[PDB]
Order: sequence, then C-alpha cells, then structure tokens
Amino acid sequence: EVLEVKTGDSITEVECFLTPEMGDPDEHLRGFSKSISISDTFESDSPNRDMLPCYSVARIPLPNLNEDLTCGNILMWEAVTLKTEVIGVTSLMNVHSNGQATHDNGAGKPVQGTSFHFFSVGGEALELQGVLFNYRTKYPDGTIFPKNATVQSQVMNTEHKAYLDKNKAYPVECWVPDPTRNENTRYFGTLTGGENVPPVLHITNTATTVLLDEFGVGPLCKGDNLYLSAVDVCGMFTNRSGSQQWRGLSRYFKVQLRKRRVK
Amino acid sequence: EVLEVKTGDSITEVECFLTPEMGDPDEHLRGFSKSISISDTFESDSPNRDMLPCYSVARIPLPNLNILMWEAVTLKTEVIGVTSLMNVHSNGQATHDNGAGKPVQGTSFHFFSVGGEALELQGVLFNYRTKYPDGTIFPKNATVQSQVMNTEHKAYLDKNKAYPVECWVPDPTRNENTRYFGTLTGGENVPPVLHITNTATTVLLDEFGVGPLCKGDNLYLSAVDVCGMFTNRSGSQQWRGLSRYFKVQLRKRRVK
Amino acid sequence: EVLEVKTGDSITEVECFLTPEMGDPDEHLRGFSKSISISDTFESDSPNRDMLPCYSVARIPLPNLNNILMWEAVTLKTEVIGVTSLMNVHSNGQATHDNGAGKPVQGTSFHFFSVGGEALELQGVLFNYRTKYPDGTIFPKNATVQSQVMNTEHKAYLDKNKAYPVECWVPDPTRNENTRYFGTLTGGENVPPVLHITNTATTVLLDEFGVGPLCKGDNLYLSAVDVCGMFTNRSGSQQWRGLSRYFKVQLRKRRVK
Amino acid sequence: EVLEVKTGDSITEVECFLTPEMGDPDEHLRGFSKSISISDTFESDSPNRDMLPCYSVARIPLPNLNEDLTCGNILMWEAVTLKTEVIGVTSLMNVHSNGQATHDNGAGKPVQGTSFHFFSVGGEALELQGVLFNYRTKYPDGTIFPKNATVQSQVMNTEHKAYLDKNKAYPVECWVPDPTRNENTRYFGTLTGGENVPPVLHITNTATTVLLDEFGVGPLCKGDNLYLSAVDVCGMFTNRSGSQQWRGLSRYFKVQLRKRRVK
Amino acid sequence: VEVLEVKTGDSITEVECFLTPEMGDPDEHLRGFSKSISISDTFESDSPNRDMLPCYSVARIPLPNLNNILMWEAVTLKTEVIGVTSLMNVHSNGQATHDNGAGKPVQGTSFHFFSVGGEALELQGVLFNYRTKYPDGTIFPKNATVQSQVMNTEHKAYLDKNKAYPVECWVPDPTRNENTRYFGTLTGGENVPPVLHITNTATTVLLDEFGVGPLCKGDNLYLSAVDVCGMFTNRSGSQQWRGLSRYFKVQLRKRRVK
Ligand SMILES: CC(=O)N[C@H]1[C@H]([C@H](O)[C@H](O)CO)O[C@@](OC[C@H]2O[C@@H](O[C@H]3[C@H](O)[C@@H](O)[C@H](O)O[C@@H]3CO)[C@H](O)[C@@H](O)[C@H]2O)(C(=O)O)C[C@@H]1O
Ligand SMILES: [Cl-]
Repeated sequence: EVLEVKTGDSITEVECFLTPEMGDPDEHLRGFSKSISISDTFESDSPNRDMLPCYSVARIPLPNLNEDLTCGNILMWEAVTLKTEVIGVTSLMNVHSNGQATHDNGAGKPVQGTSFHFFSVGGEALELQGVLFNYRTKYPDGTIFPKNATVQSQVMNTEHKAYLDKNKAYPVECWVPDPTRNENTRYFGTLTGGENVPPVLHITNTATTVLLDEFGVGPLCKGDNLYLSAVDVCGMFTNRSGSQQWRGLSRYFKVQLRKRRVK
Repeated sequence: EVLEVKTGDSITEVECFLTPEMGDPDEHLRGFSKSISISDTFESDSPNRDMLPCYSVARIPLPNLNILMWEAVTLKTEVIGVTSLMNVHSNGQATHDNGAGKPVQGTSFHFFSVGGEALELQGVLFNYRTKYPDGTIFPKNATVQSQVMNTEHKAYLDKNKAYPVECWVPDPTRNENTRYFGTLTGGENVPPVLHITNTATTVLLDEFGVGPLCKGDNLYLSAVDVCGMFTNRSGSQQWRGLSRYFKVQLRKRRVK
Repeated sequence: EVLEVKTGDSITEVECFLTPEMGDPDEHLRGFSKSISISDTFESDSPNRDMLPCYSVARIPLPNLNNILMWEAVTLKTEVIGVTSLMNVHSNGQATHDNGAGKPVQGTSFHFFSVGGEALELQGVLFNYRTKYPDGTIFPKNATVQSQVMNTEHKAYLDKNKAYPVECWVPDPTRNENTRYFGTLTGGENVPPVLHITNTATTVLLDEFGVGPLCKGDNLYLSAVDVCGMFTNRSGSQQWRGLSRYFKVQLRKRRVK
Repeated sequence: EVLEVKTGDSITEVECFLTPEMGDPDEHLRGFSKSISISDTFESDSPNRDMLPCYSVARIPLPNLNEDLTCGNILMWEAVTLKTEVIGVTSLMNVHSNGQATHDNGAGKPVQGTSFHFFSVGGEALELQGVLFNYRTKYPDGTIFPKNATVQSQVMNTEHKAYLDKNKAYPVECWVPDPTRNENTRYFGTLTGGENVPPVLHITNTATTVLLDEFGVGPLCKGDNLYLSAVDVCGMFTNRSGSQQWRGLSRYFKVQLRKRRVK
Repeated sequence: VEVLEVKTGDSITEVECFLTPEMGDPDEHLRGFSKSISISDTFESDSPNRDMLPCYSVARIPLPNLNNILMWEAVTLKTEVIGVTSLMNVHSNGQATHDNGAGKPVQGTSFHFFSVGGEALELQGVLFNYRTKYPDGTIFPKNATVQSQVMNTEHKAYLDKNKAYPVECWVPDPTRNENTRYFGTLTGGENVPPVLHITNTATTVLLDEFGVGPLCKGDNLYLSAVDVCGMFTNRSGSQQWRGLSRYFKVQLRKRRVK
C-alpha cells in the first residue's frame, strides 16, 4: 500500500484561513449568532437557523499529480505538519460596544461562557456521527441534521452518519467526529461548558503539530484535495439588554505536504 | 506463566460504544436521570432507581482460541457527542433576564476500564443509612464503618444498569487483570472540560510488558461519563451522561 | 553506610488502607467532623475534639531480618478510596437554588501521604497561638506569638492515631531524612474536589543516591490525611468529610553497616 | 541562503525595557487607561484614544556589520535566545487606595479581568492583521486602525495589513500578529478573557526561550536593527465609584545574538 | 572573574535555615499578620501605616572561611512553606461564608517568592500609585514621578535589611542579579484559593547555562523570601494579610576562580 517518499518539486505548502459560521443574523453581524431564545417546554425546542453555529470546511486543490498513465502505483500528497491558531483574539478586548456593565459604572462584560475549539486536517471529508441533546428538537430548514431521530439519538444511534461536505450547514450541537471512521483525518477539539468560563487563547508562530500516525504516515489526499475543518465558538457576547449571541473567530492553517508513492 | 507473543492472524481489534446508564426516567429521557430530590434526614435518604446513575459494562466475546489467550495491548477512547452540551435553548433556566439557558455543569465522574475479566468493586457509602432501591445491587449489611471502609462490600461489575456509581469504586486491592482510570470533579458550578482526538493511544501493558489476559476469550469494558447536571426552567436538576467509544488492539500470547 | 541490594526471597509487599480521622461526632457520622462553630475572638478559640481532623498513621511490622539487613521501601501505589460517594447530593444537603440538587462536598482540602522507615517528624505551626486545644489531642505546648510563624520548641513524632490535629502540625522539613512525604493544601470556600483513581501509577521512593526509606526495627510507617472538603447540610452548618487511602509498597532487602 | 556562524567579537547582547501604552488619561495616570465608557448603541461605538491600550515597540541598533565591500556574502546579527519578564508584579498588591471594597469593611478589589500578555523578537517590524469586534466602531484620531472596514472585517478582511512601526498608535483590540507573514519574527501571546479572571504573573532570571526555527536559524537583523514588541494589559483597576481602567506593566528583554554569514 | 575547576574530596558544605515572614505584626498577639487593610479616598491621600505593609525577608548566612582564590558555589536548593495546614483554622474569629456556615479561609492575592545569591538581591522600584506616601521605618523609591508607575531607573536598591523593603514597591531587578537565582509568582484576585504543595523530594538546580551557580562574595550566602498567602477575613469583614515561614536547604561546593 504505502511506499517511499519522493525527494528533490516533491514538497508543497497550503496556507489559508477558515471563517467561522455562527449564524450571521443580519448584514452587520458576521461572526455572531442571533440572540439565544429559550423554548417554553422541553418538547417544543425549535432553534432558528441563524441561532445555530455550524462546522466550517474548506477543500483546497493541490498541484495535480499522475498526469501520465502509471502502472500499479500513483503519487499522493501526504500532510506531514500543521501550524494553526485563532485569528483576532485581541478583538475580545472591546468592552465598550453597548455590552452589559459588570456592575454600576463598570466596563462591558467580555465574551465568555461555553466554547468549542476544533480543527482537523484530512485527505477526504471529516466523517461525522450525530448525537442530540434532545431528540424532539426541531432543527430548521437549511441545516443538515440527524434524520429519523429516536430517544436512542440522545446517547448513540448509529443511523446518524454524515460527511462534513458543506459550509454553513452542519450545526455544531448535532454532530461530532465519528471515532469509528476518520482513518485518513487527524482531528482535535475541546468543549469548555459553563456561563462564566473565561476564554484562554494562545498565539505563536513557533508551535508545530505532526500529523503522522504511529506508522509514520500522514493523511493521503484523494483526488489531490486537502480537507480543512474548524469550529471556534469563543463564548457569548452579552448585550446591554441581557440578550446573548455566540461569537466566533477565524482559524489559520499552514500544512506542509510531501509526495508519497502508493501501490 | 506468560511466554511469547504469537506473530503473523495473531492480532484482532475490538471497536464499540458503551451507552450511559443515568436512570432514564421516561421514554423521552435516555441519557438523563430523574430530577434530584433531597431527604430531610440521613435516616430517610431513599433515592429512586431512576435518580441513580450506574456503571456501564460490556462483555465482548473474542475469536475462540483453544494455551493461547488474547492480550489487550492498546486503547483509544473518547466521549461521544460532547457538542450536544451547547444546546442552551431547550427550556433551561436563563442565567439572567433575557439570557441564554444555563449549560450542563457541576459534579462529573469520567471513568473507563479494560480487563480480561469483570471489574472488581469496593463499596463506600456517603451515608450508611441510605436505602438503595429494588433492582440496584448495593453494599449489604452496611454499618457506620461503611462510610470510610468495610471490607465486606466486594462485588463484580457483572450487570448493566445495576451498580450505582455513588456506592461503588474500583477495588485497588484486586484488579490485577484490569487497567482502570477515573476522575471525580465535585462542585455545583464545575465546567465540563471534554477533549476529543483520534491521535491519542493508552498502552495497557504493566511494568513487565503484560496486558490484560482475556479469560474464556472475553474482553470487559466499563465506563461512567456523568458530565454534570442539566437545570430545567423550574430549577430542578437531572444528571446528563454521554456514550464512550473504545478501540482495543489485542494479540495472541502463549501462557502456562 | 548503605551497601548492596539482595537479589532473588529478597522482596516483600505491604498492602493496606488508612481510615480518615475527621472527629466522628456521633455513632452515625464516621468520616465526618462535628459542625464547625466560630469563636467570637482569637482569645476565645476553643475547638472541641470532635471538630478537629487528625493525621492518620499505621506502623506495619515487616518480616524479621536480624553488618545488618534492612527493608528498603522502593515503590508506592496509592489512591483515595470511595471518590464516587461525593455524588450523593440527595442526603440532607442544602439545595444550591430553589428546587435544585444538594450542594456537594467542596472547599478547603488537604491531601497528604508519607512512607518512612520511622515515624513522620512534625513541626507545630498555629494559626492563632491563643487557641485552646482539647483534652485527648496532642498539640504544640508552651505556645507563644512566635508559634504563629516558627517556634522550634514544637517538635513531635506522628506516633498515635486520632491524636495529632491537622491544623497545628506539618511534616518538619529540617528532619524526615528517612521518610518521603507529599501534600497539597487547596484553600477557599468553593474549591472543587479533583480526585483521580488508577491502578497504573507508581511513585518511586528512591532519593538522588538510589536509596529508599530504611525500616528501623523492621517497621514501615504510613501516614495520610484526606480532608476532601466540607459537607453543607439543609441548615447551612458545615462538617469536614474525609475518605480512606489505599497504600501498596514494594520493599527489598538492603545490606547496611 | 544561510551559511556558517562566525566564532571568536562574534557575539553581542541587547538589554532593555518596553513601557506599556495604556492611554495615560492625565499627568498622574501613566500605566492606566481612561475609565471605560459603554456606547448607547452597538452602531455608535466610538472609543476615545486615551481609553485604548496600544502595542509597544522598540527598534534597537546593533553593532554595524559589513563596513567593507563584500562579494555575494554579508554578515547579519542572528537572535538566538530571549529572557523576558513583566516588571513590577508586586505593585498589584496596592489594594489600599481609591479602590472599591470587595465587601463591607473589606480590602480594595485588585486588578483583575481580561488580560493580554504578548512579546515578539524579530529582524524587522512585526507584521499585523486587523480583526475588529464591531466593524462600525469609530476609531479615534492619533491611532492607526483598519481602514475601509466592512462586515467581513469582523472575521477576516485581508486588506487589513500593517507593520508595528510606531509606539502609542496601534490599538491592541484592532490588531494581531499576521500568521501568514512574520517568517523573520518569533511571537508569543495569551488572551485570558473574563470580568473576574485573576492575574497569574511569574518572575525568574533562570528561564530562556530559544528563537531558532526547525533549521537552527533565528531572526536575522536587516540593517543591523532588532525589533522588540510587547503588550502586558494586566487587567482592570476598579475605582470606589465602580469605574474601571486598564492597568499595564513594563516588559524586560535580554537577547543574545551571533554573527551569521548569508549568501 | 575567570571561573576554573570545582574542588573534589572537604569540598562541600550545606546551609539549612528558615526565614520568618514580615507582614507588619500590628500587636504583640499578631505575628504573621498585617494590620487591617483600609482604603484611602484618592491616590493623592494614600498613606499606608507601616504595620499594614508586608516586607521582603532576608538572611545573610556566613560560610566557612576559604582564603587565585576559592569561592563557595551554590548548586542546589530544597525549599517549602512551613505550616500550610494552619489555614484549616476556620473556627477562630472568622466571617461565616453563609448563615450557620464555617469561617471564610485565607484567600485572595498571594505573592510566593524566594532567591539564593552570592550577594544581596538587587531591587528595582515600581509603584502602583507614585503619590503613595510610604511611612517612616520603610525604605521606598525616592524622588518618585508619574514614570515610577511603569519604569524609573533611579529606583535601585539592595535587599540589605529586614522589616524595611515593602513588597508592593520593589521587585527583583532583571537588569542586574547575575550572581542570584530568583523565582516568584503573583496570584491576584479577591477570592483566589491558596494552592500550597509540600514534599521533601523536590530539588532546584541553581547552575546557569555554563554549569556555574551563585559564587558567594566574602563567603556570605544571601537568602530572600516573601510568602503572603492571602488575606484573613475576621467577623466584621475587615481583612489582614497572612504569611508563613520558608525553609531553605542549599548545597555548596568549592570553586577556584581568578
Ligand atoms: C429534560 C426534561 O424532561 N425536563 C422536564 C422535567 C423532567 O422531565 C423531570 O424533572 C424528570 O424527573 O420535568 C419538569 O416538570 C416536572 C413536573 O412535571 C409535571 O408534568 C407536566 C410535564 O412537565 C409537562 O411537560 C407536560 O406537558 O405536562 C405535565 C402536566 O400534566 C408534573 O405534574 C409535576 O409533578 C412535575 O413532575 C421539571 O421542571 O422538573 C419539566 C422539565 O421541562
Ligand atoms: Cl586557590
């Protein structure tokens, strides 16, 4: 299956940013959701599309390989390393833009509370498994959500399989990486839950993640395409009124790739 | 007596989900407990079965071998559905006027084990006068000494939806043939911190390079993943649990 | 003079649990203290015996040996027993809010363990030198205001159970050459317990010279405190709650002169 | 093309401190911002200059290299190591002046809440990317801010490129290090957000950061100049009235450099 | 100094001692505590009482006389805070956390600091408020200006006296202290929990990147410490700093120098 690395135009780099998809409720609110409203009963949960943060995905074309007929073997791009970080972490220091004061005469409350920080690099679409907080939640038109939901969907219903293959579509609260698949992807995520959780965001151009498995093989890019996926829900912004909106930020990716021969 | 590892047909892998057992108080509430109620005295503590999270267990039959035994070498594991806890809109309690719903938070217990036989348990009671309900398996002949250590309370995790998390722990005096890991984080306001990655492996070999050996060609997987409590609009609180993924690599080992 | 390790009959293991000594104020409350009450002044601080957690200790005899041979402690596995009991939030606790669950055990904790070839050596330090400690405890005597920072008179051995109150004694860092000790104080009213359990973790007890505790008279000394925090009952009154500690120690025969 | 390190006057050291630039609202309040005011609407956000912390920067001249004509080769100073620390951490124990009591008869509230701790060492100016919390924020005269802002500026507008080439000018909340550039700079930053986050400030003269990349090459100093950049927003001070001011501290740098031949 | 070979064989010595804390000691019963903390109405009126100000602790330890000369080189340190369990006294004139509750424990701003040097710790002055009037009996930054709130290079001192150098206006000078190793953490916040570790198993190596430790000038070793653990809240709500002693064990060896 996997043979030697090519040396000597044998390496390439992908550098890009993925924008967040927090719901964008009007022309002025890119990076924010709609304010969160709470259903009157548990069974009537019915979130609007613009209140639901979704997974981000980019498919990046790589230099075309195998332009001439080959015999029993091909080249594939192998993703070897990743640098990543959240872009615009200092924007969360704006505590003066019509937020809710911490106390009388105080500054605005900063973005804080529940966060999900997630990134993946793969040679194909991230494979997802559905899990629902509430199987009677009515998910809205324009989203791709677990179908034929049962009470078992609240813990594990193996019917709920999907590919992260569309932007602004797969709600964060419905889907996770499928650990039974993703052989050709490396994924990393942290959920920090709680209304008062402080954002802790590190930036450096000195940190590298190695994407090689225990056999020294990185993701292999099918069709000369690289799949990047992210979520960076940083917390909620609290308006003067008390209403709360999810706030997301963009994620930087730099991936180094090498040509690998495979049978 | 443990001899050489077979090479070549000599490896297998187990992959599965263990669903949580939080109490499931009605046909809509898989993954949740009944809302929690408080006794007015220690002597009147009588929790209903559907208010008690229990240990999860699966006995997984392996390919029949016979001697040779399956040896568990490595584990990948993670909690499945961590993002579901971002639902802050399903009739929860607003943090403040016009605010979002309070997220799942508070006391958690995250636990998993891999063994070649049932997890061995030791009983310890918060309150020795607690009356545990019909259909649970609980420390019997409890005394005030049961609040710190009573060696009578020995059991095997040999039944699903049976062994309440609050009365049992892994027995550190046994479990020679099991590897176990758990963390209790206590407090009504503790934030869930849940990591997911397909790049993390736990090695199950002891200091002598021997992994759990599967008696009768059976692998035992155990879990608890109490994530915290959900607060309803009324203020009532239910435990919330999530499923745990296990991938175990095994190899054939000659013994005796 | 420490000489060679014996190989081959050369090894033994000790396995046991130490119960917590929290004060046990009645026949139903083993593992709890009395409810905490507060003095009106520093000079009137007068805590009752059943309100003071104490250090736990076991002296464990080893196989008789008699360059001479001595038992050398090399490795320790340890963990808190019954961490999941702290999930009982339905037993006369104070609701965290209207219709809510009981407040779990939380706040000030002390988790400590030591392994030695002789009794743990203690130094007394008092929060308040005017505290009147109760009959049946062993406490710093002839206390002065200097006892609030460092009075070298306050030297003791942890040589008795249910006796040495946690708040007036610490391991003496000027002694304890023949013991290995480890402790964490986490202070504050709302601190969450964080309790880890696993049978895969070992502590090596060898010093920088490759030498472990050497057991005088073939006795091993195990000490512990596991104050996990406070339990708040329906009335708001607070009690210390403790749990037992498991120890497993591997020992080997060492020749000495 | 990087060649061999010169040995033997082949080494030099830079030592200095960067003062913080928090806004300095009067002649007594060096190191503090103006008290924070909250806009009446999200659209009307218009912070005053003395309410905005800015990035700090110093450019340090090194011993002059290449005084004689050379042929195809030059020497450059290469930055190899950094010692850095926040100067004055114990000042935050002043809880006895002009403060708001934590409770009846209690001590003053200490400096706490949102912090940004950042430093960089480079052979040229730090390259910046603009990200705005609110694209309709009116930034004040005397600051250098992202121009021609659009709603996209709330997540990622690639027009917003700058150099940290002026002190007291680039607002912290507008700008981050550009991860798509900065090949010749090493940067490190942490945003800890939240109204009540406690400052955690470590000092030691025993800690060293190595500035070499994966090829053993540090920042190379163009024109024999070293660029140091810092932000140390420690949190907010709370007045008796409840009014809150950012508080910053100075940062110490010690950089060891060696002469490197390059072709 | 040219640093030459280490002596082997009579070539080692050790120093073991404790430094008491200096929190202000406002009466004959309150050793280890400051005076209750009060709040001036303005920066201009900030006039802290001497017994309300914690100070750096220092000990100069004479070593065995040695004298191309030999100097004692500090190689390793074991250190810990003494009496951590004393903070479990929540029954002594404390403010109840809630109705019928236990006393509020020591919590809030802490500073834990220690240093080992072959000469006095070098200090740099930094003022929260340049208009603070430091009291008679303290050694404080002189000729303060508004620049003293960020960096005024005039404010240079030696930690050369006890009960003198207030913690809040002095830090180790990072521009000097070549011949010292220093370590400190400030943990701010009104409600921060103390987290105090003890063990006799932890050693700090004091050698720099060239394998050289502090070299003791005139055969004197300088130990310095601060252990402000947080504040104690009494029944009225008034708050006092509380400190604890620090243990030091330093191993030293003879080093030839020119
Ligand atoms: C997640 C969830 O289900 N939340 C609900 C919660 C839980 O189901 C229980 O607490 C689990 O033990 O129940 C809440 O209501 C408690 C009361 O229910 C009343 O019945 C209602 C029911 O709640 C409605 O949904 C239904 O449409 O109508 C019923 C009225 O006939 C009972 O009569 C009353 O005794 C309580 O049990 C709760 O607040 O605890 C509602 C949560 O949404
Ligand atoms: Cl000499």
